[PDB]
Amino acid sequence: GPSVFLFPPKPKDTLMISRTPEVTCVVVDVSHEDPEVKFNWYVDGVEVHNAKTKPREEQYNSTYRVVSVLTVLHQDWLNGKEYKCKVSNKALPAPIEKTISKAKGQPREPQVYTLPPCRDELTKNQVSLWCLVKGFYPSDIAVEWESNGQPENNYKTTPPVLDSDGSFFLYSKLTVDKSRWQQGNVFSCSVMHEALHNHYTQKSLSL
Amino acid sequence: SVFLFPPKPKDTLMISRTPEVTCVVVDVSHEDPEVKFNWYVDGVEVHNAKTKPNSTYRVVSVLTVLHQDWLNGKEYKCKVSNKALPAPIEKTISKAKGQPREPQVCTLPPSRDELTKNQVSLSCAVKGFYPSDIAVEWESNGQPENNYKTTPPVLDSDGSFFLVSKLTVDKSRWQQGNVFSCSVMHEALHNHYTQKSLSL
Ligand SMILES: *[C@@H]1O[C@H](CO[C@@H]2O[C@@H](C)[C@@H](O)[C@@H](O)[C@@H]2O)[C@@H](O[C@@H]2O[C@H](CO)[C@@H](O[C@@H]3O[C@H](CO[C@@H]4O[C@H](CO)[C@@H](O)[C@H](O)[C@@H]4O[C@@H]4O[C@H](CO)[C@@H](O[C@@H]5O[C@H](CO)[C@H](O)[C@H](O)[C@H]5O)[C@H](O)[C@H]4NC(C)=O)[C@@H](O)[C@H](O[C@@H]4O[C@H](CO)[C@@H](O)[C@H](O)[C@@H]4O[C@@H]4O[C@H](CO)[C@@H](O)[C@H](O)[C@H]4NC(C)=O)[C@@H]3O)[C@H](O)[C@H]2NC(C)=O)[C@H](O)[C@H]1NC(C)=O
Ligand SMILES: *[C@@H]1O[C@H](CO[C@@H]2O[C@@H](C)[C@@H](O)[C@@H](O)[C@@H]2O)[C@@H](O[C@@H]2O[C@H](CO)[C@@H](O[C@@H]3O[C@H](CO)[C@@H](O)[C@H](O[C@@H]4O[C@H](CO)[C@@H](O)[C@H](O)[C@@H]4O[C@@H]4O[C@H](CO)[C@@H](O)[C@H](O)[C@H]4NC(C)=O)[C@@H]3O)[C@H](O)[C@H]2NC(C)=O)[C@H](O)[C@H]1NC(C)=O
Repeated sequence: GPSVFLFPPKPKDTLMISRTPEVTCVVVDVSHEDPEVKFNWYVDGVEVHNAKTKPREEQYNSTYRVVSVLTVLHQDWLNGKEYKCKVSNKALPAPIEKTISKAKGQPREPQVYTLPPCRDELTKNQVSLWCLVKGFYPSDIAVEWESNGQPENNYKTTPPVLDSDGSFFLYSKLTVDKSRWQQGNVFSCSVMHEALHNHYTQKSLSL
Repeated sequence: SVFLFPPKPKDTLMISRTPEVTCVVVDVSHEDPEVKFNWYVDGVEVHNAKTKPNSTYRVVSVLTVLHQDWLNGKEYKCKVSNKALPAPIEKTISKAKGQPREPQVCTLPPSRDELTKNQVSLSCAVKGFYPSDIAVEWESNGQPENNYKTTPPVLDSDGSFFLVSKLTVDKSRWQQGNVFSCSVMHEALHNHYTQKSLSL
């Protein structure tokens, strides 16, 4: 019989006024004999009528996959509203219902710290600046680097990791030329997270 | 359905620990219950696989791999055959091919703003390694440490990897000049080991 899986919005999308956060309801193992899927969508129980449902798509394994997408207000998501996806299909004994919302824990401001390059990489002509971000919850977060107003380029970030007290931490690594460090420039680690004031905080470093 | 798994890094890098794959077969019919295995290494056949002790049973099977075989990325041909299948189904496993690259290892002391908190966060940067198979741990005065978590390896723009491991200690302790130690194990190293250490 069909199964249903229900995905939340991407963290970057929840956290950013210019993006489009969506929950996505995917149904799979839909047969040829009972191919029609019907979706109903609810926000904290009230039916909504403007998800965008995609036509069915046959998969290499000869089952249909049918997907339905609902855009969520930024503030709804963040205020714990719950999104239910109800799926019907003749091959099911009864409709299947899944519900999703932000993680339910008590929210927790992350702590941001910046870290100078290792004293021993101070020779090789590229160095590494490290941003430690920790104690945050939920794990949905967004980290960037920047120098004098401008957004940086070559940095990479670890996913959040579950810490032993139930909170999360990650690190972000940023590579610049030795000479750019040594010239006393200011680098800045930005963190966007629901529990910070104005959903944003920033820490900087140099020599 | 057929899936083929790798050994757990410390197993393959240590001359005495025992490294082991797994061909886990899922979704075997109470209709067609019989399942026959055929693992080859490099397409030549051996038989010394073991076979582990809701709606179905998902039937296991365990092999040991020569340390040298797996470090030389031997191709661990798995082959499962049921009557519910069209052909015989076949997974195929190795460590990642490519030039092995040695990790660079780096300890970092707490941030100065963190000094004002109640416990400190000692950090271990580990970068430039390939393949991603690795193993990190913390010890102080030659004694296992417990309070440490470690990020997964993250892929870097030159195809190499990195991670950081954060060990969390009592505030007072760091200040009593204690030498604390990060230990890393990886194939590309001399002795598949290296310590690096830091203190006040
Ligand atoms: C026939 O094919 C079908 C389609 O498969 C394709 O075709 C075949 C031929 C083959 O080629 C496949 O490779 C092809 O993929 C098969 O459907 C698949 O079925 C399985 C189940 O049988 C599904 O498995 C689940 O998958 C998710 C992981 O979700 C996916 O990641 C996978 C793996 O990377 C990826 O392939 C999928 O596409 C999903 O990716 C995510 O999709 C979403 C939405 O599209 C993306 O989010 C959206 O992104 C947009 C951008 O595009 C926007 O940003 C938007 O905002 C956003 O919403 C998302 O980014 C994308 N992510 C990634 C990384 O790609 C697992 O979560 C899921 O959970 C598991 O559930 C198990 C029970 O089944 C359980 O055992 C596990 O614990 C686990 O987790 C639990 O599950 C609970 C409920 O059961 C949860 O409530 C609970 O939280 C959790 N609990 C615990 C304790 O952990 C499960 O693993 C698979 O997704 C299907 N694939 C697709 C593509 O639909 C079909 O099976 C097959 N049929 C037959 C008979 O063979
Ligand atoms: C009920 O049984 C469940 C499993 O058996 C099932 O039996 C039937 C009911 C039937 O429906 C059948 O289809 C099922 O097989 C138990 O639930 C859980 O099963 C989990 C799988 O969802 C299993 O997770 C494993 O995680 C371990 C890690 O410790 C891995 O060994 C392993 O690998 C992965 O496979 C998943 C597929 O879900 C994939 O998403 C992962 O990323 C990873 O490999 C990936 O494989 C796919 C190949 O298609 C690729 O797309 C990816 O690239 C690849 N990923 C990467 C990073 O390379 C397992 O999945 C759990 O062990 C198990 N749950 C628990 C809680 O133990 C269930 O336990 C049982 N119920 C009860 C009540 O006991």
